Amino acid sequence: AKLVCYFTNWAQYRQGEARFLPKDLDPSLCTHLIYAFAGMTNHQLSTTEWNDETLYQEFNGLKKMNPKLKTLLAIGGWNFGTQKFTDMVATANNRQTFVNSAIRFLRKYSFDGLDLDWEYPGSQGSPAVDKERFTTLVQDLANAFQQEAQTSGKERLLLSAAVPAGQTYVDAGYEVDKIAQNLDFVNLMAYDFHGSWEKVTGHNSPLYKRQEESGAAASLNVDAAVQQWLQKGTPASKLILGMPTYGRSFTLASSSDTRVGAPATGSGTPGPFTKEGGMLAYYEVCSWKGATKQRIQDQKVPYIFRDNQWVGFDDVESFKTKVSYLKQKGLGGAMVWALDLDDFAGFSCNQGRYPLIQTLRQELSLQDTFCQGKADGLYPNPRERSSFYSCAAGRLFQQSCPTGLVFSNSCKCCTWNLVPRGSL
Repeated sequence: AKLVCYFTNWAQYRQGEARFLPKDLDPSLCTHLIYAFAGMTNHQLSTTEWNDETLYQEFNGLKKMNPKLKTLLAIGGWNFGTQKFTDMVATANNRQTFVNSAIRFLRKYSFDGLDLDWEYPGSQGSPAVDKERFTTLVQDLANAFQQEAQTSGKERLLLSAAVPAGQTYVDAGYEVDKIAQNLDFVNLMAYDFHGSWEKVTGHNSPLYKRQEESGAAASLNVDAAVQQWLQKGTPASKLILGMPTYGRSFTLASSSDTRVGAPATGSGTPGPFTKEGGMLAYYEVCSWKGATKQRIQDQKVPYIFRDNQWVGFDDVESFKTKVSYLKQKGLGGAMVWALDLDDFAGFSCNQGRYPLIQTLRQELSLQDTFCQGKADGLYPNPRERSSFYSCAAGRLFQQSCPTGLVFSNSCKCCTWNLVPRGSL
């Protein structure tokens, strides 16, 4: 299982106890750490913060304490917008300039791969052609990453992508089946489903639909987003379920109507640290005094309200529920946005350091010719213990075992690993 955690390079600017600094990084907490963000200049990869180069060394320096730990560098995000992606992907030459710069940059700074965070191909200013050109970008990077690994001798650079949960964005920019074959893993942004852009209270990251929802709204939830990415061609083993360590906040029309779906007049009051109306870090919500917390029964996530302020957020219970679901669906693990929004310093929630992300950590720990002319049956994955190959009429399929089970040829099944006999 993977635990993919995002680092943000502007969290160093928050005040007081919310300030996230190099010491706050825990190299043992996640399996993959991703640096948000890099930007782009003249179609080449570039820093976005005056001290990025210093931060890169601290960041990848984490691998000396944990050398299982892999690191990636993310490009794009909210602030980046789209136009630079659009200009880079348009011509095969511009794409080339980027891909080469990318490889140079990542080796130069000790990153193990690249995470694409374009928001989004085919949306906002991005033209319809950017959908297929994004496929081409992903292909090119996968190509050039593969050849660098032969030539250089070292391990191939990883390639991942952070992908939207909304069908409108997915349809407009993502050829799912294609890109999924090239991406090492797929970071599903299963949050921002509801927020203060809408006129009524809604949860940021609900697990299931509410009984009363219909139309498009019925798919604005984690389960529908997961099935969407599965049905459209993503292997479960590559689908990483994003979790948010922030909630989204509303100002209610009336303090007497606090239901999910209650009229809201706009964003909730900015948090003392994040200072962005409409959202709150977990550390800003977890210890609200004199508030009333409730759980949404159908959606398995909590909300909290106090006077005219209402916030939907994720807690320890909901992260556990989401990991159960995740494993029940055979997903490749969990992704989290973001490290600096969890109570990383244990100063607020009285739950220790990283209570949300630790919850994920704990709960996560509980060819094309090969199958011919084989008979129908199961075969092991020579490169992997918890995966296997099924042959069906000459055709190969790759499946994974349930979490905490291994493939044994003796039962042609996934089962328990062999038991020790009073060993060291």
